[PDB]
Amino acid sequence: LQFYRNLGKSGLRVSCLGLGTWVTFGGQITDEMAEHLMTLAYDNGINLFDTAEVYAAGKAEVVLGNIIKKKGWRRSSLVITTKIFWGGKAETERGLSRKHIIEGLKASLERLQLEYVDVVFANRPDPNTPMEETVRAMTHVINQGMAMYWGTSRWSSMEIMEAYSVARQFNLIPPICEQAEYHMFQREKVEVQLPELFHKIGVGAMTWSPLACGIVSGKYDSGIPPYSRASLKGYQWLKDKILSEEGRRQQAKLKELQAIAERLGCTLPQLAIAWCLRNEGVSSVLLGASNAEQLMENIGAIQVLPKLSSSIVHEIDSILGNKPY
Amino acid sequence: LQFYRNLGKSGLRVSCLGLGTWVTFGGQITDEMAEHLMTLAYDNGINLFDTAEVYAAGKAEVVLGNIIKKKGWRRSSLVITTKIFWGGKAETERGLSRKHIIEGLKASLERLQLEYVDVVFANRPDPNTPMEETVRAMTHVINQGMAMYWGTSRWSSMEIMEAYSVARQFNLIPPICEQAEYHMFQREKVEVQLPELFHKIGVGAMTWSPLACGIVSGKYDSGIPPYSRASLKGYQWLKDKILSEEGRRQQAKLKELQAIAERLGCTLPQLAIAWCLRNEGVSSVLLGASNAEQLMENIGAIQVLPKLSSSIVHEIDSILGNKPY
Amino acid sequence: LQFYRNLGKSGLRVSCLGLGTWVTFGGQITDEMAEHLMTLAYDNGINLFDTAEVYAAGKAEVVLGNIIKKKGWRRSSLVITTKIFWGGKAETERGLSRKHIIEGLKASLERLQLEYVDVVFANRPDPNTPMEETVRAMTHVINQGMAMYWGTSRWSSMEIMEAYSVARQFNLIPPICEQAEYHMFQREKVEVQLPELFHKIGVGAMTWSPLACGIVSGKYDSGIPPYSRASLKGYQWLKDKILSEEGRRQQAKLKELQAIAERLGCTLPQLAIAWCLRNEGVSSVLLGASNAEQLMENIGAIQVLPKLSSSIVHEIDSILGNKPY
Amino acid sequence: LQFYRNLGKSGLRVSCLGLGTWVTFGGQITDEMAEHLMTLAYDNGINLFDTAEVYAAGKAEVVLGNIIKKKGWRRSSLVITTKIFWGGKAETERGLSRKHIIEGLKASLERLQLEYVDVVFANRPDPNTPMEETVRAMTHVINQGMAMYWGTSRWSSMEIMEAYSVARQFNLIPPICEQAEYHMFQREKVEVQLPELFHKIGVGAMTWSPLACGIVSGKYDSGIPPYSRASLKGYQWLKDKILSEEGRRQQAKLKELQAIAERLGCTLPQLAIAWCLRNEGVSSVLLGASNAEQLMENIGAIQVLPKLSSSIVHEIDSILGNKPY
Ligand SMILES: NC(=O)C1=CN([C@@H]2O[C@H](COP(=O)(O)OP(=O)(O)OC[C@H]3O[C@@H](n4cnc5c(N)ncnc54)[C@H](OP(=O)(O)O)[C@@H]3O)[C@@H](O)[C@H]2O)C=CC1
Ligand SMILES: NC(=O)C1=CN([C@@H]2O[C@H](COP(=O)(O)OP(=O)(O)OC[C@H]3O[C@@H](n4cnc5c(N)ncnc54)[C@H](OP(=O)(O)O)[C@@H]3O)[C@@H](O)[C@H]2O)C=CC1
Ligand SMILES: NC(=O)C1=CN([C@@H]2O[C@H](COP(=O)(O)OP(=O)(O)OC[C@H]3O[C@@H](n4cnc5c(N)ncnc54)[C@H](OP(=O)(O)O)[C@@H]3O)[C@@H](O)[C@H]2O)C=CC1
Ligand SMILES: NC(=O)C1=CN([C@@H]2O[C@H](COP(=O)(O)OP(=O)(O)OC[C@H]3O[C@@H](n4cnc5c(N)ncnc54)[C@H](OP(=O)(O)O)[C@@H]3O)[C@@H](O)[C@H]2O)C=CC1
Repeated sequence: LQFYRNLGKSGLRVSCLGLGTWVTFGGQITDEMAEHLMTLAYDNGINLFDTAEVYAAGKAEVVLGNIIKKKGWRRSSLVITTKIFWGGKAETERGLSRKHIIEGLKASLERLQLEYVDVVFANRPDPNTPMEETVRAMTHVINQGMAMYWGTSRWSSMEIMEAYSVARQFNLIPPICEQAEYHMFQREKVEVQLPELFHKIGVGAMTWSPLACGIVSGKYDSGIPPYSRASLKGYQWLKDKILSEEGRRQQAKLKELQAIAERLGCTLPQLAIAWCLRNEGVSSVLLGASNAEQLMENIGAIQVLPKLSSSIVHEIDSILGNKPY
Repeated sequence: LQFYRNLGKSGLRVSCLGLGTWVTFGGQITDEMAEHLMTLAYDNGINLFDTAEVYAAGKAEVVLGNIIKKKGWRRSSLVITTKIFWGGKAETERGLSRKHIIEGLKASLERLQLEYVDVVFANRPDPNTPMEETVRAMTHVINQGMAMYWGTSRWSSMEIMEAYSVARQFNLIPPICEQAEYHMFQREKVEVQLPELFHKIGVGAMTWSPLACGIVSGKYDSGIPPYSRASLKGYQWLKDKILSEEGRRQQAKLKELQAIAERLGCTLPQLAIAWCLRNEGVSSVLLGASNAEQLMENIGAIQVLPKLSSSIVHEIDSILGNKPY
Repeated sequence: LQFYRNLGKSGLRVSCLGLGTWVTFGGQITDEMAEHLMTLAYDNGINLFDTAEVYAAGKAEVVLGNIIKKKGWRRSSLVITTKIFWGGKAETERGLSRKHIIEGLKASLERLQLEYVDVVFANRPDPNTPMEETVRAMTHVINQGMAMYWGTSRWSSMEIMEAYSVARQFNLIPPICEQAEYHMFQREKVEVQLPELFHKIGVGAMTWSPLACGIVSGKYDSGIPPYSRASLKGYQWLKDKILSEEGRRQQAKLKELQAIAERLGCTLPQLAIAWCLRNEGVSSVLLGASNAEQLMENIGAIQVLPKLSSSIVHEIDSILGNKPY
Repeated sequence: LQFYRNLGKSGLRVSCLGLGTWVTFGGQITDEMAEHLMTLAYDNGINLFDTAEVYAAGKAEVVLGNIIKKKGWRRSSLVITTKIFWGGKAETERGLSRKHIIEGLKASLERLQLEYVDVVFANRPDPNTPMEETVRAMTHVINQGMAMYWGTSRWSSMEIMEAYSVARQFNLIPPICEQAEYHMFQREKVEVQLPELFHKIGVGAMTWSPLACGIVSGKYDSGIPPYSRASLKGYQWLKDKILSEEGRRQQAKLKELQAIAERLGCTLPQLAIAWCLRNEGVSSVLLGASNAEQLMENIGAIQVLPKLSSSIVHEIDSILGNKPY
């Protein structure tokens, strides 16, 4: 295991684990909790912190920014990343047009109280904006020192390749990373497609929702000590998914996986996370945590890593029976 | 109907209707009226506001800028555009030379009290300036964050193509839009030529003078409630056009069109404007208004849109008998 | 005659006559005189004012800058140009290296109290600096808004072409003008070589020393009312040239030319200057003046222009017997 | 001999001798000593001063910066250079990634109290960073005015060529110089490889450790008046090298060289340094000095230069018996 690795083939070194701020900062948890969670993460070697202009309507960014100024950590020791797409109710306040990328990132930076982010991501694809406009815009903010690199999220392999094509044709800067969902019940893209882009154009993979929003911790049957999101304001969809006919099917397999965990001497959450890092293809996994206990338990997945043999992996595949092909 | 659409093939989303500031702001109407007209427009979904360094010798821009700071609307919810060409009596204070484009836009920005405009247009072609110099200059102000995009106005298809040629040869930024005159008595360019540029190089069309400066409202025989421009200082030309042998010919056809309007249950102005939006090729129509009544009547053209059948259109063509070919 | 014309094929319009500041501003004449000379020039339509970082060790630039702020003329109505090369006694304070072009122009701008000059010239060729470095540097200051265009001076046709080559190969900005010496006794370059560059690469010609530092006014035998430079501090070389065996030869021909002048009803200085403007190839002639009388007499050459027939020109050639071939 | 020469084929003129700041400024010597050493160097024509973000943890840069502001020397008369690579204990605080090059140089500039350095070097190769990212980053800081040129150090010929390749393929700025070790016991690279890069891609050579950290002054057997570094904190390696079986072998040859020195009428240090400048291929030699006596003795090597005949050189080769092939 390598705690720090390159994000894709770029020169940006990130910790294999990062702390995100979705649903948490400026929302579910208190600012005191947030400051505690980031300090723990930072003091434990994590240098990657992800946020977005849409999270808690900018509040997540403000909190994140406040913790950074309050703690006084050197900017050069942090790797801050934020996503852009949804930045307001006005028509021109969403998308990947040059206008919103400039205005959006500028706004996030003000809220974050930072001159620049290390990586600015397109939170998702934009059907209404030509790839050229977007790539120039991304290239622009980087040349303006508002960001060091840029990445994509929820983009198809072809779309990412199109970005690369545009960059090479007009001599702009290619994307260095894709933020994809990755957990035992969402594997195809990261396991089959992303490696392809890594070898062809050096694009790295930063994954999110290691526990499927908490579903994989088993907290909805055999879970670890924490709070509940499925029962949070506006997450009726999450509750539905969990209570769905299939929600029960996966919740059943977790029981079998829970076994392997005990057998390995770690919690289910730790198994699931270390599982995401088995991939050499995954540069870093973004953690989600509402309390210090969950965070440290998760950060413990690092230890579960060496004890993950090929047969243990194959055994996992059989239980999940969804290995990508 | 789509209220918001892309300006050409760019990522900039504009309202199908915009409010201009020619003859009005800083001139014909009072600042109080102006603030009232823009607020109405803004509150009704219009995000496109056009001006020019030449309008009322910069006063139009100042008023526009004052309304924006006074109202406090978010910059990211507005799409401001201004034209450059005539910026002073000095020899070097006019044209499309790098010198005037930089100095001109910089001046408009100061008067507008804005860091940048969304689109900066060349108010007209410049015979004395090489296309390369102009395109570099436009590309320059965009890279300097003084503007997000640039467009042309009163340029020929070939000239616009030449701009595009220059941009692709030296890797500069192509124009995204052409501001052309468009109303029932001026159709050829927008109906026949502009679509060609849209498909070939993604150039969009933003039209102006939907009512031919007021002539199409019939206010010079069967017009709507408002004031008179043809009788304004320096518009002797407009009065002449209206009193011309042909001025009477078109004023005659309006009578026939006025019929269709009543039949449709809308005013002549509404018919004429909704007529301009029938085109999928027209990204947005710039309105001209000296009072709140005219503005709301015009903004009503949106409703007249669905009730505009092909036969109604063909019937219009027969009355006008000028359909482009 | 066209009072204003394009500098080369660029979009920058200049007056056929400009006022320079060599030997004069911050040196030979008083600041009061300078302010008077520029005001006269400006009020008479001249918008071109040339200076250099070397002139009076920067004082010329300071004076020029002071007159501009004091008079309050709009920056957009002026065309300021300065040359760079000799900017200090330190090794790295001279040349056309990126370092000196940046530092040199930045210094001139501070002394001039201006954000930018319209044209920055290389005062002369640099053997110790690669053309690429120089062209990038020039391109750089233009993109940084420190200058609008750049030109060369005392460069050979080949050198200018090499600059153009570099610009097109790396997509940098080509030079738009060459500042060459031009008067009845220095003709070859401007009459034979410069036109070639104008047609091939649009390079314009801005000429200097219309009177050969005063020698052509005949003030050293049959001259106009003024002061003496040949007898100034450090111009022993000028005195020598005038007293040279050839100095007498040319001083003899002036006598014959003086005749043609009277015959035309103008002074010798006016003849000589209007002679420089007969060329369509000369965009502008930089005047040198130590007092208001000389300036207005010179500015009068404009009138002598129409009365300059082909036979009068041919008659001049015979007297000079140095027509270029 | 030419006291000032071009650094490689660039336009940057440097003194054949420069003063470095490794081990000295902010460390071994006092700030008073430092100010004295730089003043001597400056007053003697040296305009080249090298430092690094790693030297004395930034203190070297601070001292250097303080001397510069205190003395008030014109920025345009100095050639400041610093190296980037090791800038902190955090993972992302080292390397040649865009992130560290920007943050690192920005930090050095703050400590140096300067807007820019003349040349920013990569202190060494980075295996974890793609050449493209590095060259863009270097090109970026130059375009941002944080540096005038950039160079490499401890890079292989191939690596330097790869940088050049990247620059020409994406139209970025190539490196102008390589900082290589060079003294009588380290010759291969500077004598055989560097000339190759100079002719092929104009890369110049700036050498360091003319005395092999002091070993060549003979101060460890027959040395000049000064202090001892081999016995300094953390230089156990240097002491070891000197006491090594080979340390004695070279220390033996010095005895023979010491002879030639007396015969030439100069000190061993002077011989060794002037030896480094015999090369037309070496643009400049960076001196190391802990006191004014060493500095002036070294600066004296300039005089030893003319008295260095081919036979004297050949005689040196025989004693060293390591001439490159
Ligand atoms: N680019 C994109 O499209 C997206 C990126 N992301 C990134 O990834 C992060 C999101 O991960 P998220 O998706 O929130 O979640 P995870 O899948 O990592 O689940 C974290 C949630 O699971 C619960 N949990 C965590 N650890 C434990 C534990 N040890 N025991 C029990 N329960 C535990 C908590 O639930 P509770 O709160 O109920 O206590 C917590 O909020 C974000 O911060 C963001 O940066 C996320 C979504 C989209
Ligand atoms: N780029 C270019 O070359 C140009 C661009 N434009 C753009 O378009 C806009 C100009 O439109 P304009 O050309 O002024 O005008 P329109 O053709 O839209 O006519 C508006 C005028 O008609 C009258 N009017 C408007 N609505 C009504 C109504 N409902 N009933 C009766 N009369 C009515 C008013 O006359 P009155 O004032 O007499 O009451 C008003 O000033 C500008 O704001 C500008 O941004 C305009 C010209 C050139
Ligand atoms: N780029 C380059 O390499 C160079 C550019 N230049 C440019 O051109 C200008 C230089 O012109 P300069 O070269 O000074 O001179 P000119 O050839 O135009 O001669 C001007 C001088 O002649 C005398 N004079 C002018 N008008 C009259 C008159 N009507 N009657 C009698 N005597 C008269 C004066 O002499 P006195 O002062 O003795 O009274 C005056 O200083 C500078 O300002 C500079 O901008 C100049 C040199 C090099
Ligand atoms: N880019 C890179 O990788 C590197 C670049 N460099 C550059 O070159 C410089 C380093 O040179 P350095 O490598 O320090 O040394 P040198 O080989 O020039 O040796 C200088 C040392 O030798 C002694 N000395 C110097 N002159 C005399 C003399 N006349 N008589 C007796 N002893 C003398 C002193 O030892 P004492 O202190 O013991 O008195 C002094 O510190 C740095 O300043 C740096 O800028 C250096 C290393 C790496």
